[PDB]
Amino acid sequence: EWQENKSWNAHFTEHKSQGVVVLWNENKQQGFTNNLKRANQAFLPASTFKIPNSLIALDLGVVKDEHQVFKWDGQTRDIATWNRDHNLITAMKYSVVPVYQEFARQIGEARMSKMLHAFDYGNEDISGNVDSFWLDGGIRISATEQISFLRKLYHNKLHVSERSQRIVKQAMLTEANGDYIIRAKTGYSTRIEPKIGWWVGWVELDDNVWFFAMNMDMPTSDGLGLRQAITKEVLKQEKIIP
Ligand SMILES: O=C(O)c1cccc(-c2ccccn2)c1
Repeated sequence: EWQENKSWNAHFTEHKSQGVVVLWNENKQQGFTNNLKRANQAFLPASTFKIPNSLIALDLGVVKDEHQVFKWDGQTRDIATWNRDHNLITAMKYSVVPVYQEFARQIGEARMSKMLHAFDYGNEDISGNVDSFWLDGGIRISATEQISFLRKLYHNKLHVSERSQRIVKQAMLTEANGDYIIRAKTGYSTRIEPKIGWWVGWVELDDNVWFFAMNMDMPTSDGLGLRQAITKEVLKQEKIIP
């Protein structure tokens, strides 16, 4: 069952913004959100798509393992951290689009389409260019649909090998301390309106797991830090993390 708490809207409006946070308590099988409608509205996944893309690349052998080096192609781009060699871990960490565009080209349209259907991922629609459809093509996914997909990944239930799923969860590692572990991926969609930022993932505790998926209006890049900051403030308010 689902509960809506409209008072949580203050986390976004206090920053002159609008968005949705969706939380899922795995032990209790209960969900919570500030806005049930927006929780089910589908947006471009943008760099959150690097989760399924990594899985497919690993399972087909396009990527050998998390140490394989993807050499910079020598084209200077405006994100300094993209102008260097990467492996799967650093490509995830710095959301290196051109590395994942090469993954998608080697995966190919037919295998990509099949695998997203097998994952039940969003609207499963890869219309557009095979190396950019998650940025400006036809694929869409909602916050609740992100949760459904992430829960399968957590439980090793996606239709790829256990190894592929373990490696991607390693690459999602974002934060860890004595109190919790966060595995997550950010996203920033700008090529189609409305411009939004994403943060999706989960929080591991000693005896429970809380899945989360959030998106928020993002008219400029100045607010990107709000994706993680707001989410962690909700988690702290609900006493999930200290
Ligand atoms: O948060 C994001 O989704 C995002 C979007 C665009 C660029 C970068 C970035 C900046 C510095 C180093 C690496 N990547 C991150």
